Amino acid sequence: TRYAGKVVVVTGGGRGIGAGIVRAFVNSGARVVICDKDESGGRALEQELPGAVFILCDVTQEDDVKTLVSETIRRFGRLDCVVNNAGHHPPPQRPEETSAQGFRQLLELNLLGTYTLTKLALPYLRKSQGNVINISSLVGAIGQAQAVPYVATKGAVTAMTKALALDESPYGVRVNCISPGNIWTPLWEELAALMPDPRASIREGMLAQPLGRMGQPAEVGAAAVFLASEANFCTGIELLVTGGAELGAGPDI
Amino acid sequence: TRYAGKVVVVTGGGRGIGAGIVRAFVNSGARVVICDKDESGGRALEQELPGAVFILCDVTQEDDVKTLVSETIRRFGRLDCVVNNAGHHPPPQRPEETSAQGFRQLLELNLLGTYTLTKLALPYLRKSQGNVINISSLVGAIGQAQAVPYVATKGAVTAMTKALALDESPYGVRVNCISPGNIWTPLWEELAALMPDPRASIREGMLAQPLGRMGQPAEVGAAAVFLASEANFCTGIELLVTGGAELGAGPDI
Amino acid sequence: TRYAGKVVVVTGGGRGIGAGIVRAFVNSGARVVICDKDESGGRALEQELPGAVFILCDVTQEDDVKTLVSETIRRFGRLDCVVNNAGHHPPPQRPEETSAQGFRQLLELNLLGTYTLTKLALPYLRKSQGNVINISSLVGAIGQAQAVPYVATKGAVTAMTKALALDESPYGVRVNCISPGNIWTPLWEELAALMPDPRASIREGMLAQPLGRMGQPAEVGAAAVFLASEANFCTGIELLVTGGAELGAGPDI
Amino acid sequence: TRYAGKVVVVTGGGRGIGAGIVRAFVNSGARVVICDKDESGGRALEQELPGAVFILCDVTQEDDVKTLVSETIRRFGRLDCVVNNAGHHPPPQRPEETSAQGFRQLLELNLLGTYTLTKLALPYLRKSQGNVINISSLVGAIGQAQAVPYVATKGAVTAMTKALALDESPYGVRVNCISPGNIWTPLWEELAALMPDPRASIREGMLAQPLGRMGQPAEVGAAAVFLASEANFCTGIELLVTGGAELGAGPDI
Ligand SMILES: NC(=O)c1ccc[n+]([C@@H]2O[C@H](COP(=O)([O-])OP(=O)(O)OC[C@H]3O[C@@H](n4cnc5c(N)ncnc54)[C@H](O)[C@@H]3O)[C@@H](O)[C@H]2O)c1
Ligand SMILES: NC(=O)c1ccc[n+]([C@@H]2O[C@H](COP(=O)([O-])OP(=O)(O)OC[C@H]3O[C@@H](n4cnc5c(N)ncnc54)[C@H](O)[C@@H]3O)[C@@H](O)[C@H]2O)c1
Ligand SMILES: NC(=O)c1ccc[n+]([C@@H]2O[C@H](COP(=O)([O-])OP(=O)(O)OC[C@H]3O[C@@H](n4cnc5c(N)ncnc54)[C@H](O)[C@@H]3O)[C@@H](O)[C@H]2O)c1
Ligand SMILES: NC(=O)c1ccc[n+]([C@@H]2O[C@H](COP(=O)([O-])OP(=O)(O)OC[C@H]3O[C@@H](n4cnc5c(N)ncnc54)[C@H](O)[C@@H]3O)[C@@H](O)[C@H]2O)c1
Ligand SMILES: O=C(c1ccc(F)c(O)c1)c1cccc(-c2ccc(O)c(O)c2)n1
Ligand SMILES: O=C(c1ccc(F)c(O)c1)c1cccc(-c2ccc(O)c(O)c2)n1
Ligand SMILES: O=C(c1ccc(F)c(O)c1)c1cccc(-c2ccc(O)c(O)c2)n1
Ligand SMILES: O=C(c1ccc(F)c(O)c1)c1cccc(-c2ccc(O)c(O)c2)n1
Ligand SMILES: OC[C@H]1O[C@@H](O)[C@H](O)[C@@H](O)[C@@H]1O
Ligand SMILES: OC[C@H]1O[C@@H](O)[C@H](O)[C@@H](O)[C@@H]1O
Ligand SMILES: OC[C@H]1O[C@@H](O)[C@H](O)[C@@H](O)[C@@H]1O
Ligand SMILES: OC[C@H]1O[C@@H](O)[C@H](O)[C@@H](O)[C@@H]1O
Ligand code: NA
Ligand code: NA
Ligand code: NA
Ligand code: NA
Repeated sequence: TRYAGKVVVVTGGGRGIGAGIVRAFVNSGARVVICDKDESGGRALEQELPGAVFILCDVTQEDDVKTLVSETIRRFGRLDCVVNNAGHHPPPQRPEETSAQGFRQLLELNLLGTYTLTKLALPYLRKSQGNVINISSLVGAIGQAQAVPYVATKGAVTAMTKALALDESPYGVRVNCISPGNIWTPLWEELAALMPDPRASIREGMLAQPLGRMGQPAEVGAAAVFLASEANFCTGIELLVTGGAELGAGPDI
Repeated sequence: TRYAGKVVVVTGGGRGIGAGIVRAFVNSGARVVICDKDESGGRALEQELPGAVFILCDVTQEDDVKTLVSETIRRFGRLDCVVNNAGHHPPPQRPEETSAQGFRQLLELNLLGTYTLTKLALPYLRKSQGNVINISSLVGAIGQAQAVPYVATKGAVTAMTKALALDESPYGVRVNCISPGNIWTPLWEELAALMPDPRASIREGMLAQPLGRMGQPAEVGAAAVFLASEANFCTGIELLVTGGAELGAGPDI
Repeated sequence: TRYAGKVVVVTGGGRGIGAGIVRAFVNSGARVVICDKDESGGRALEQELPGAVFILCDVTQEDDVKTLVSETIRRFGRLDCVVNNAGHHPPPQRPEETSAQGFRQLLELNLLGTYTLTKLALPYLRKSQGNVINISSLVGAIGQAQAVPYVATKGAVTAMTKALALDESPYGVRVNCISPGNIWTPLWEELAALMPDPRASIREGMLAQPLGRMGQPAEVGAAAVFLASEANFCTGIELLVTGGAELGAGPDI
Repeated sequence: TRYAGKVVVVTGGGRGIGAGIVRAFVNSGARVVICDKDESGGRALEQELPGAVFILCDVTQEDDVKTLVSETIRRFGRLDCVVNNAGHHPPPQRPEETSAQGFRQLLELNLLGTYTLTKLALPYLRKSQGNVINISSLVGAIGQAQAVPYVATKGAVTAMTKALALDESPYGVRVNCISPGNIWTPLWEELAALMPDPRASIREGMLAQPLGRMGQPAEVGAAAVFLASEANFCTGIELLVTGGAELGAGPDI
């Protein structure tokens, strides 16, 4: 009942972290709108969870997002929280192998899709004194190898979170982000499968955290529910869900 | 029921943030041991709250702390979480008005008291896969005027949190901190009363946050319960509960 | 003579911070290529400074940048340092007054222009064990009011700096950034002139720093020369040139 | 000539980073007072370097420090910069192997010695519009294994730097710190020699940096000269000289 009576939109909610966030909000008593560009996972989740429904929506298509918001309001009569989780990590790429056009396309998804839904949702969030949760990444803060475009997009999301927190503070709308580290999701599994040694890349991913394992979608979900339902004096924070990866370490010429 | 069956020690739990933390843990289903050097607030809280008991203990006195731990185990049979909240902010002091001996004394409370309880509690926390929550401060990260010793002690607590998180990660014990900004507590009220213009110092404290108010003990308490009960992939984090104070801003010769 | 015999490209070098950086490198003994989209300032600077020459180049036009690099190599035979300074701050804009297309255009300049020159320069920087200096902003780290797109672009630049530092470390090329705070430049003067009270906006800008004044282009320039010529164990750093603005601060319901 | 006519005190200047800082300041045209508790290195350095002299002084002994300052003024007539470099890293120690009394003693050196010299020097630094440079550590920010007391002391130094920067900004005295990562010094060599596999511990230390080597005292020295002589808009910064160690990384149950 921590978030009973509230209405939440989760983008990219059909699998992975997004689905974990959907589940956590349903378990907290909220009604959830699952947005995803793919039907498969989200439609099954809508059948599985009373309290969750699925709306097909590509966050890079402004008219899809306009309809996402208007359908949420039409069906449920309020909007309390948007979780901007949709995003992608390309395969590892050397800097000289990247392109400006590929960088633009990744910005469209990871940055501008978050921007667009937030903009369209804010009038309703102001009415409900709701909140925005962006899913950024630890690597925006510390960097990552073979990922210049991805890292740049997440540095942008974290910074944008802080700017919007300032702008929306007078209107009572909090804006926060979660920066996960390695979370075991279908994206992680897919990228590992491309590696020459998949099992070795997964073991290395597990051992990059002092806790010795990767995180779970449910753990990101719990952080999101905390930010939405109980963090009333938190705005513009970056909540790290990383297992300690940023900590510690891992002749002079 | 989020922390049902668990046993929590809160130092400086008799008033202010500590009492808010006590209340939040009792509301989560835990049994709480209130430690304080003063009897007045903590004894009343023990009468008020089923599930909370009071133990007189000055965290700067190693034998008091040894007894705190041994009595917790004797009475409740386990220990799951220590919240190191006891601490003090001296009145504003110009750097030249400070002394090495005053700095040592503040270190004893704000830093070494946290160190001592954590050390004595860790064997029991390892058995329960429990966790440590230190109450640091935003000003350890960003500085504060007229507070060199206090700021130094909180920079130490935040850093110590990260070091111990690394050391205890193989044993399954998470170590995190909360960095509050301005929280309205009896300490805040006491320090304001010393100012030449108390009401103006309070209004200025409220307006230092984009959210336009100070925080509440209950809000720090909710963050603590999250860290203890649901943040299983978080270790060595600094969770900001500051209302946005670190954000934003507030001819060349 | 700290950077004698070296060749440096400074984008947006015709006025403001960029011109200060140009001057600092010429004073260190380097030859400098001033890149700017406008002729006026850069052409005068080329006449003023022996050791500096001007090349017209819009960093958002890939073919301009290709020619910038090839002409630098043709005329001077090596490339040791690129300073990605070209960028813009739009007038203050409420979030609901921004557009996705305006955000894309600002990304093109502030982010992708930096990306494009760096990419085209890196083969030559590897040959010379040279280095990249990106001019980001403090507000990427702490946020700024009425500047969602700008803040996002600078969060991206800072993060990209760290990612590329990782990727180029095996090749001996350091990648760092400078995050200035308020620096008195023609852009600052132009934006202030649009405010209803220009003198009050300037005074407020001066007082946002503990040092009580805005910074100078020459001070950013000195930081750049340090990063290029003497910071041989620094890569992926964010060097703050802000006058202390990020420090300090400036009933519970 | 970057710091010609200026007078600098370097604590722990007899070997290691401190000696590198001494050399860098002498090469910049300054007169340097080498403070150390041991005679051997500092006395030889005084004979080696015109412009440097040695004063025996244990920074934990207030009367030694009072004499250090008064002798500097008596002999050279001004004081422009104090570099608080004296400090120690104990051998790796598990948290349960530490003691409160050992922690107090390390605080005395690493924290209170810095505090004491700064306090005694500030009246003279105000007259000269001089500056303070504290040598902290990267591990204050990110943690380190088997080093709870050391990490805490350096978190304190970094935070204290920011607090004092705020307090001294109205008086025109800048206060900054340098956070080195692994620098090859006699302390590093001594600690490695205690390890079961010294050569393997050194190789591991080298590889903890993306740059693939440890840093040199001269590189910390160059950063110090920059902070003293050319960073006139920098106060309260933490200048990282770490080779990139804080960057990057190095199934869900
Ligand atoms: N997995 C990790 O380790 C990790 C770590 C840090 C941050 N993140 C971030 O978490 C988020 C989720 O990552 P994940 O690992 O769960 O990925 P995932 O690929 O497993 O799931 C992403 C989901 O988003 C959907 N999606 C993608 N593009 C979309 C679009 N245009 N419109 C709508 N939906 C779209 C996908 O269809 C999918 O269901 C991303 O923002 C990612 O950058 C992930
Ligand atoms: N109030 C704020 O704005 C604020 C902001 C950031 C951090 N903090 C931190 O939060 C903590 C609590 O602050 P508060 O404002 O609630 O203070 P408070 O003075 O209102 O309450 C502190 C409590 O700790 C107890 N205590 C003090 N010394 C003790 C000792 N030696 N042993 C045991 N108990 C002892 C006191 O008796 C009191 O009940 C402190 O660590 C403080 O540094 C406070
Ligand atoms: N002034 C500040 O307070 C401040 C603070 C932090 C960061 N910055 C950053 O410093 C940089 C310089 O800012 P400034 O205040 O000197 O600005 P400015 O407007 O005074 O100077 C910018 C220069 O860049 C040139 N430029 C713009 N677009 C270009 C393009 N497409 N190609 C080539 N040149 C182009 C302009 O013609 C001009 O000469 C920017 O990246 C800005 O974001 C400025
Ligand atoms: N070496 C590294 O990798 C490293 C990394 C980060 C930070 N640091 C910091 O840099 C500083 C220097 O470290 P180092 O590796 O050069 O050490 P070092 O042991 O090689 O040299 C330290 C010097 O300080 C002197 N000293 C020690 N205690 C003193 C006292 N009480 N009074 C006066 N002088 C005293 C010693 O006699 C010695 O000459 C320390 O503050 C250390 O914490 C070192
Ligand atoms: O999506 C991934 C990811 C991993 C960590 C993150 F913090 C994040 O935001 C995203 C992921 C999954 C599997 C492998 C990789 C990866 C592996 C090697 C790389 O060089 C790389 O850039 C990414 N990234
Ligand atoms: O205890 C206080 C406090 C305030 C903010 C904090 F983040 C914190 O950790 C502690 C407090 C309460 C009331 C006034 C003050 C205060 C006012 C002016 C000062 O110059 C100062 O250093 C502290 N501090
Ligand atoms: O270009 C500016 C700037 C200012 C500070 C920065 F750190 C930065 O990167 C850029 C600037 C200059 C003059 C006024 C402003 C400004 C004033 C009010 C605002 O609301 C705003 O977003 C920006 N910015
Ligand atoms: O003094 C050392 C040091 C190393 C890195 C630092 F950033 C620092 O401030 C100090 C040092 C030198 C040699 C070995 C070690 C060391 C090795 C293993 C450890 O577990 C440990 O805590 C320290 N530290
Ligand atoms: O595919 C990797 C993992 O993805 C997660 O989102 C699912 O919850 C897990 O069942 C699965 O093992
Ligand atoms: O004294 C200031 C405040 O302290 C808090 O700890 C109490 O919960 C409030 O009732 C009180 O107003
Ligand atoms: O226009 C503001 C300032 O811009 C700087 O770049 C110039 O160096 C100054 O002469 C001028 O006052
Ligand atoms: O002992 C390790 C290193 O210490 C440094 O301070 C010296 O400059 C080097 O000559 C020596 O190799
Ligand atoms: Na459903
Ligand atoms: Na009770
Ligand atoms: Na010229
Ligand atoms: Na000499």
